[PDB]
Amino acid sequence: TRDQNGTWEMESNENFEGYMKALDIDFATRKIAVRLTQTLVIDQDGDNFKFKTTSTFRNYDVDFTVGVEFDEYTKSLDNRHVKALVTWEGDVLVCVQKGEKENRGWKKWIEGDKLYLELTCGDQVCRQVFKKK
Amino acid sequence: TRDQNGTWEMESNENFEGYMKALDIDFATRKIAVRLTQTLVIDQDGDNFKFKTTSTFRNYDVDFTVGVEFDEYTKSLDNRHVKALVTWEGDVLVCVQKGEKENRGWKKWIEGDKLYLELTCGDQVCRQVFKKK
Repeated sequence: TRDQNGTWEMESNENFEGYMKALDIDFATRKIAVRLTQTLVIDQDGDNFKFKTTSTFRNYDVDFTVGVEFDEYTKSLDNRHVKALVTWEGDVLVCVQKGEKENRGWKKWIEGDKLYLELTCGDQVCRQVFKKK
Repeated sequence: TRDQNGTWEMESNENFEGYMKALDIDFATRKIAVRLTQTLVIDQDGDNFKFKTTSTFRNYDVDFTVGVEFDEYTKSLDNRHVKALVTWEGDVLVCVQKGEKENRGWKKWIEGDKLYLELTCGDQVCRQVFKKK
């Protein structure tokens, strides 16, 4: 069958490291790329192809209870150990990540249909906005 | 509202570069991480939270017609210019990527409900298998 239409979800990827190395892809890209999974959407009409490709990485779960301090290794990030405490301030979910970094934590809250997340470390603030699906 | 349940799809991400830099994340990780979009699935029961996070990157489209040579800049990979020719060999879709790299190309075919992709460059072969969704 020459009909390759569909959404295709990568189940295995063998020797992507060697292929990328043969293409002179640099070390630090290869270390990340080998952890990705790819989804391939093929829209084919006769001999006309459109290929659409998204690469995905599942991050480490986080489970916690508000008010119960917990140990967190930030493996998706800087891979440091912190002691996280999540509390409510009104409807704002507030987390302090005690550890090497000063003023490290985050705040999470809903407004309308958007979820706001503010990450802080040192004098830096990163503001993320999410839409509900 | 303290109910943060849902699937949440990142719409914006401001100063992730500075936050990651404050965490001493290395240059080449930061260059990739700033191109990601995150999807956050929150399962919340009272004050028990489970956070599940997937990071996604949309790659460059590829549109072609079998038998019609086309120019391809491999921006998702090594960012080289190749002249790609895609032909059928039976039900196997065969692509030669003429350019600097010797023996560069790929083969794509279906078997059952799986799509097989073999990437080649030099003496290296990378074998990918996809499941239909």
